[PDB]
Amino acid sequence: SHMAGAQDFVPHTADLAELAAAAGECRGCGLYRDATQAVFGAGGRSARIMMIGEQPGDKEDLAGLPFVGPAGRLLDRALEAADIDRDALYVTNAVKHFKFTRAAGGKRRIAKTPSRTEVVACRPWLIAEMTSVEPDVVVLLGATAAKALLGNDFRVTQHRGEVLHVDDVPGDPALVATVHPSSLLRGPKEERESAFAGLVDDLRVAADVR
Ligand SMILES: O=c1cc[nH]c(=O)[nH]1
Ligand code: SF4
Repeated sequence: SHMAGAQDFVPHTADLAELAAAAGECRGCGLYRDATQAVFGAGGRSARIMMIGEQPGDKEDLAGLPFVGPAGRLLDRALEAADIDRDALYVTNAVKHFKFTRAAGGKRRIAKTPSRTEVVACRPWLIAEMTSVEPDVVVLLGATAAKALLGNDFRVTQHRGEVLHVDDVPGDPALVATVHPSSLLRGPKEERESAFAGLVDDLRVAADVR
């Protein structure tokens, strides 16, 4: 069967503060139990560009805000190269509770890919955030966020660098699917620098869309 997920837990408000506090009470999937807190979005409803990642990392889970670690610094590098003010954005994630595993002698917490069940469970919060902010443009950072709004069969590589519209997205924002900043953290340097430049292209396009 198709799950209710977080729908039981989303209060009937468009206020981003009330939603974030309510999200700390969510039991829409299993991820609230081990995590410290919900990591809701950052920014205000006046934003015209919304950005969506995959899930919190270790430091996100401690801070309670998205993109505060290494991936967030690289994101800030990309936004600066695209002439975008981070505080003019609404930045969030498809999944709001840190999914992780502990380990014998490892890093304290190691992030684990959310399952599609968890992504669909958490999606009502994303819908609430888009209803709250009414973005004109939505940047989808990486495969998980893209599939969160475009469906489980969406392939980012098939649509890189296109401005899309979908039928189920509230307010009918333009959509730009692109690379996740964490992807620029490892790999061959050449590929990483060209990918960073491509991210910058997708951001400049997004900041230009009307
Ligand atoms: O906030 C964050 C941090 C790491 N990876 C994501 O997708 N979002
Ligand atoms: S992850 Fe999303 S759905 Fe699962 S419990 Fe936390 S908020 Fe609710």
